[PDB]
Amino acid sequence: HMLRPVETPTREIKKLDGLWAFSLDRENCGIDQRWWESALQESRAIAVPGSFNDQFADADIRNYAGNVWYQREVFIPKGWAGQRIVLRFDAVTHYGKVWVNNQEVMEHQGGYTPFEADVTPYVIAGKSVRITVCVNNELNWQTIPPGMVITDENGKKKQSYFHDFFNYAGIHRSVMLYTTPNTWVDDITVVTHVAQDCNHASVDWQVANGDVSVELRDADQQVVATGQGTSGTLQVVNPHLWQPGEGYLYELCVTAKSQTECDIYPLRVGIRSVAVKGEQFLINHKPFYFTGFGRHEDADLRGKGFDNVLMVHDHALMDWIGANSYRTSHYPYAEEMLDWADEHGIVVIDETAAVGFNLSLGIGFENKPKELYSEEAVNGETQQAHLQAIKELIARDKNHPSVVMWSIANEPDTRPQGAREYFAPLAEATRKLDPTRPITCVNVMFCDAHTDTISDLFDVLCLNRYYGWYVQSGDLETAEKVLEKELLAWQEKLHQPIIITEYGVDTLAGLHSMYTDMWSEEYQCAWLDMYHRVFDRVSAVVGEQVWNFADFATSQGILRVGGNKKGIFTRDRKPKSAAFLLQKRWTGMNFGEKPQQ
Amino acid sequence: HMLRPVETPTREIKKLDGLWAFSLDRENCGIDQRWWESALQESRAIAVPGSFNDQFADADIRNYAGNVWYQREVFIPKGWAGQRIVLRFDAVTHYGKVWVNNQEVMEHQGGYTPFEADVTPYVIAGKSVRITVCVNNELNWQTIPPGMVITDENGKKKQSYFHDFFNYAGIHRSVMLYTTPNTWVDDITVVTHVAQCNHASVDWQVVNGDVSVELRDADQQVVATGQSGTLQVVNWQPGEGYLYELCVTAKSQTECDIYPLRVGIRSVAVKGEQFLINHKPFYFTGFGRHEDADLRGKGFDNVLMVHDHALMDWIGANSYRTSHYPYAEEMLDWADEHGIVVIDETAAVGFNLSLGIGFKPKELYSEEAVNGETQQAHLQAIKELIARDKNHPSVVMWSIANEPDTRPQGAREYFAPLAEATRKLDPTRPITCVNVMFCDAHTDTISDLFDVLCLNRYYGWYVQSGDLETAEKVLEKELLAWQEKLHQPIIITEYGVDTLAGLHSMYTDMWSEEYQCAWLDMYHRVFDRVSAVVGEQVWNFADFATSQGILRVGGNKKGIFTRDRKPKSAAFLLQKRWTGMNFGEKP
Ligand SMILES: CCCCCC[C@@H]1NC[C@@H](O)[C@H](O)[C@H]1C(=O)O
Ligand SMILES: CCCCCC[C@@H]1NC[C@@H](O)[C@H](O)[C@H]1C(=O)O
Repeated sequence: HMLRPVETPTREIKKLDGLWAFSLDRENCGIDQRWWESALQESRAIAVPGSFNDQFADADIRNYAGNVWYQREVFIPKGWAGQRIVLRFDAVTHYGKVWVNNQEVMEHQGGYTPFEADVTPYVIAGKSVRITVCVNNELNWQTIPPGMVITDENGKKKQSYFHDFFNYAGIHRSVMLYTTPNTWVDDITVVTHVAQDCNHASVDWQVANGDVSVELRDADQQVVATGQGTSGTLQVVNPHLWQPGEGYLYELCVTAKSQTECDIYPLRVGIRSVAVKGEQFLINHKPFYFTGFGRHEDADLRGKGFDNVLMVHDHALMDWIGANSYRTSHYPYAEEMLDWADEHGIVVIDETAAVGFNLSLGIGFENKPKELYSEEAVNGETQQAHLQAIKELIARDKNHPSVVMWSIANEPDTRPQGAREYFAPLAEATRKLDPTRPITCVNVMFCDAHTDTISDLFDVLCLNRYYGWYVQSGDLETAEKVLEKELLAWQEKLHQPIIITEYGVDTLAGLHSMYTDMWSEEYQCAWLDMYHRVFDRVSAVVGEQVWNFADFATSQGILRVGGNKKGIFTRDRKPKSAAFLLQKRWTGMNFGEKPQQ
Repeated sequence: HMLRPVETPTREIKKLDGLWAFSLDRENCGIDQRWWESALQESRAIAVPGSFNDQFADADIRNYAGNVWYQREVFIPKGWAGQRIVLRFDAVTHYGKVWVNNQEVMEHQGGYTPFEADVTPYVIAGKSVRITVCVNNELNWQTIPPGMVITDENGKKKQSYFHDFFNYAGIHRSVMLYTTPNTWVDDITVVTHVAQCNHASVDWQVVNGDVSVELRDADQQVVATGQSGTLQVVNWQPGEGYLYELCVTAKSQTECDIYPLRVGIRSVAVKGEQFLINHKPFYFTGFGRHEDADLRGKGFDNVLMVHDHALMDWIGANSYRTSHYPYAEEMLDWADEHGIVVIDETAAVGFNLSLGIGFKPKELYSEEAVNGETQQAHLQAIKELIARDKNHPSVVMWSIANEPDTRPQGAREYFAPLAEATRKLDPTRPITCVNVMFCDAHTDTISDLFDVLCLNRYYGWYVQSGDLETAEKVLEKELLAWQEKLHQPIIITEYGVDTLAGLHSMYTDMWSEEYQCAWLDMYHRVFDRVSAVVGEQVWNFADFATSQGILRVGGNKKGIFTRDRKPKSAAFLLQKRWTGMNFGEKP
């Protein structure tokens, strides 16, 4: 049971603020020598939140595999003698184990979701405790995402993985201590139903030794509904709906009264209905059309570290270009992202970190498990770890009205028997963990309409298609034919709504061509344009998401010229020519509505 | 009187949690309608700290001149009923006025220094107060740095100024709320002396409480102790940078307050052709810098500081100049705490009307331009810099201004009071004023009111363009001319050439990486031949944003690094020189 921290009977002191002591451990003696005991040797200042790889311009820190130590002292605020205090890590990429002054208090696997522990017994209010963090950036076959650690003859660990983006690690987001009353709200769940768009209710179901009443206050803070019951309610309402263009928010505030002290938790709600009918995706009983991007949490110097200016600027760009939706590509994003999405009515495809369950999308000319689904590779523990990743993503983003669909994985290889054996239970478990949202699994190119094995276990079909790029390279005529043929094949086979969640081409900013050859800005424009002409001719396609909003870092190889260049913007957010192409189509269309051509 | 908040009896909650409501005021009715009354509407989220220009990819926000509105609520923590609580803005670039629920708690002019006010009478602990800030980015002749606003025919403002870097504005740094005990230290002053194995550290810990001071070590084990005033003997170097800690106890019987403040034991002084740190002949190596970065403008960011310091350490720089304004206080904590030599400078740039582009007041020193009010604001800006960076050991010299025009009559009236007054505002640090190329040896009027004079020279770039043999001859002859003409130590605070990353040439044509390399090598060979100059700082460390014009290809491109911090070929050239010399000792 987890909620995002906020105010009044609750209060934060964040240690996000500032520089920590940081150290490597090339021989992994930190645990043996109990480094959490003393203040570190060999410590250098590092900034949190932020990846550790790019911060020191050193290829050895950058390419490190192992454990790293983050440590900082802090003064525990003194008006906190009688309240309950928690230590919350909003993300520690891959694995983290924390000591609060010689006392292990938490441990976590999963680099993208928050994890907290009550630390009341282990701290002296009014004085300073020392926080030590042990961070592991290693991936094996039971981590979400999977990878393999390669140890050379000399014990240097080098991490290989099967996804594009670079394996940035560290404390990527918020680290804070926050206090709730000893009687406190611990979890909230809100569900919205709507009929003729002027007439429904907000079911609730709450959970910590406190009798609870909930007021549903206005944007004007005018109250229009009231309930009581730990097992919640159905507050019935005639309302203004949370819509894609505007995203209205009521405020449902839950009051947890114990007979002495009280706690109250403010939770914003968007009144909207999501469903799939035939080949139509409907938000509030109207067929929506998705436009926008796959994104990444990547940026210069800070890696995957959260940054407010970046969020403000990237939403300004996305707003300008006319995007209405995005997918949290290949891991759960910072919650600040989803909060922004709620206030602005941005439609979001929420996705777990389950990427790389595929051993066919390689560079060439170089020792893998020859069976993807097996005891050596993706096995039962992997499945359990995956289900737990689904449970953490859902427990954190269930109430967000902007999250409109759950993505279980991205681009697994579905051809082997055992893909369906691995995925079907996860598809079912996910539906039972949130029956109010449709479910998806993003589908790779070579698992075509004929060969794919699991897409009928999901509500929406999300395709990643690169005809004319990785195959039929340079050939816009042939690729157009292939793309039309496979889209009609998919619509014939499943009669589900189709979103093209990935389509894009590597483009060097400033490379121009009078031909329309690959890597050129002219080719990025003509290729996106040919895709758009096809989408507009297939009734089932309800959504387009250009593969990347910006250029991002990847591991080194012959396929990646300083990373992935499929961005519409450069890594410093400057637009390639295709940006204006996109802006013309996406602002020239009626909002949320499929282009009539 | 100023110092940075810390936490043992005092406590901060920073409102730097960035997202504030933000709005323009294009018809300038915000003050009239008292927008601080209600929450701003027609408001959009903005990140604090950070400049407001570049955050929104909007050219109308970017080039705006006027007032902008920043607003955020905060819940004042309830364990704060009896202490004194202050609202601290570490910097609001150019002008700021704060309302804490209607009570206009402050004002500040001067965009690079902090300003704080006690807000206890106007705050109820346990609930949220509404914070409204009005920041103005406009410049006149009475501002630091100076500028002129011209209004076109339709009431549209265009802000013109005379310094290179772009006029970024907004809440550039920390906004923190911090609570002290009701008898509290308000200021600290420390001075260190050292002889040629032993010496003393004066203090003056201006507070309502008796004073006791502990000098704890890095072990925080005691080495001297006192009880306003001291002078203590003992029994901080560039490569290493040690720091002791004096802890101040303001002892009262009603309540107690304590302040921890770091100190560096080192001595700086000049004569002959030598600048000596702890009685040792220094050589400055390093950079002119800027607080500039993508999307955030001049906004402070910790990752940027960690990365840029990794870069300067790798390349072999031991020093930098806080070019054209006072930097982040955290900059100087890093420099003290890492032993970086810092030439500290105020925001006195653009006092010159002579090298703009081609294609205005007709005398610079007069009431129309540089007037008496300008004298006041300049003196006050010098004094705010002095009050905030007085205790920092890394500061090794103070820069009163950068690149004024000294040729018009009257420069010496404006300047003499500021040099006398500033020397009188700290005799423990030497003073300089950076002078432009065209005020050469024969022409310059004021180089003798300062302890060291710092030259910005660009021969072979703006003059003798491409002519590197001829430029060599000029640089050598006027360098020797300066050495004979004042026999002061000389630091070269600026030398660099615009270099487009990826432009390469089999000739050595301007704007090319080969040209930057060849030009820097020729300059370096030139200095190796003048006993007098004790400091080299390549002009800019990274490419930075400027206002638009035919001289600036998407900004200034003189950086050794690009704006995304990638090295040009010259970066390695510099590394070879600065790694190949013995530390602090020039060939
Ligand atoms: C032949 C199949 C090619 C799949 C390649 C498409 C990949 N999908 C996942 C994304 O994270 C990658 O960046 C994308 C790519 O490589 O740019
Ligand atoms: C004839 C030109 C005289 C030198 C003027 C050179 C200028 N000095 C001041 C710095 O702020 C500028 O960045 C520098 C430049 O080039 O960008």
